[PDB]
Amino acid sequence: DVMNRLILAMDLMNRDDALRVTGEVREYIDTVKIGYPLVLSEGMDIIAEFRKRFGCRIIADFKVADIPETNEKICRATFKAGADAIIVHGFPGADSVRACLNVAEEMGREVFLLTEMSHPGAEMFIQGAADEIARMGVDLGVKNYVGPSTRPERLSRLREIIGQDSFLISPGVGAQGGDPGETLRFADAIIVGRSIYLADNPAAAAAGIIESIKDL
Amino acid sequence: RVDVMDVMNRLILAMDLMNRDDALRVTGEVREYIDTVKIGYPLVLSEGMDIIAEFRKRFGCRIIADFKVADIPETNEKICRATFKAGADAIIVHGFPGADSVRACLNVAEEMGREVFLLTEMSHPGAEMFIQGAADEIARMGVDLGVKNYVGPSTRPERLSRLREIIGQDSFLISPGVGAQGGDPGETLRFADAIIVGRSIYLADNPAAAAAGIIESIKDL
Ligand SMILES: O=C1CCN([C@@H]2O[C@H](COP(=O)(O)O)[C@@H](O)[C@H]2O)C(=O)N1
Ligand SMILES: O=C1CCN([C@@H]2O[C@H](COP(=O)(O)O)[C@@H](O)[C@H]2O)C(=O)N1
Repeated sequence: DVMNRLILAMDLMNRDDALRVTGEVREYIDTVKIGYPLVLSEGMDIIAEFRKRFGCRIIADFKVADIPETNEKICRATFKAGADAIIVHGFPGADSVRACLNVAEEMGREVFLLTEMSHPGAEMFIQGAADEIARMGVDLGVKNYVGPSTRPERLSRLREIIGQDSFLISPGVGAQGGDPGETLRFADAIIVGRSIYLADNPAAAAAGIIESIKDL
Repeated sequence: RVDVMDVMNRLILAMDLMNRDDALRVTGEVREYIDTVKIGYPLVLSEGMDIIAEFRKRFGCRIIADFKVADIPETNEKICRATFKAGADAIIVHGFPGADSVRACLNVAEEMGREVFLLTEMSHPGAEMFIQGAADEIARMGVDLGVKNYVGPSTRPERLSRLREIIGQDSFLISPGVGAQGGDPGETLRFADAIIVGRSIYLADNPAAAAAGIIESIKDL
């Protein structure tokens, strides 16, 4: 359940800068996506400090993409550190995804499957496998997916493959060129980074996104 | 080649033990046999990125951060910069996300005077689903991008042979999957400049013995 269907992609690599901008929009968002830029620079503990400070949900955007054995250790360390869910790459195959799924089940946490990416290079290899990956996710029982806001038509095919009962979130809104509303037509929530945290006033920017989405 | 950074004994230790003391102890025990250590997320996420500078100072070993960077260009650059800032000598990047994603890593590597290793084909079974079908092209893309260091699968020597003929004799190839995953040090080293070995060594009763034994079976070839 994402407040305002808006998730913040906190990719500032500065703890102060990060905590500060995440406080300037906490009233608008209650779900934060934390990735390696911040975790590698400030440590895995930044996750508990984010929870303690903002009492927000944490999605670790780690794009796990290793062999099953290692994917298990990465997920375990990520959940131990307190992440509510972790985003996993599907291109490595079914056994690699099933590894994070097992650890998510064992620790009562969630796995989000990244099927298609939002950037241009994504066309070379990812795009053509996107559907088979989303399908693999269905066979595996994955209920949470991540799809490209930059390609509304693709984001739409993804939603018809995963079904209406699946939770779908989508990055690539704003900076990369995606439109909130058009994205929210198929996705449950949008992920927005630079458009908020690189803004003179993140509080406003965020608000502005919600104001053009209340009409939804 | 010779215009590349070699690895002592063609053996790279994959240190994936998840706690500082055991990692430091096991690595110290085999330090005599290797001079390149591959540190991944299992260790870094449990003990912090400072662990990279500590291994580097303590052992005088070169560090390869096996982070498999696989994000968009903008984020890949921040990940590589943080990794190099942490002191790593190289970083392993996935190729499946495309050329623009690899170039972002390469820009920061050459900017900071570090290396990038491109992961073309993976070594687990699931790697046959979508990565194997794109591997030759990912390798071709890396050669075109200027990539000189690659990572290929020990578990599939015929596939590793194809990689080597795609990247040529001057490129540097390292390969995982030897031991716990079933790969043999011999066949692999016919194509790869060096093997990456984790569990066969760090979970052995006696790590030093395990490492010396491998280096021996390699010695004759
Ligand atoms: O397909 C993907 C992979 C995940 N992401 C992640 O979503 C976030 C987007 O931030 P921006 O809104 O500034 O583009 C960023 O953390 C990025 O790494 C993608 O943008 N696209
Ligand atoms: O294709 C790949 C990706 C990198 N790796 C990495 O190589 C290391 C192998 O350790 P083992 O030797 O115990 O299998 C481990 O850290 C693993 O994550 C692969 O094994 N295969």
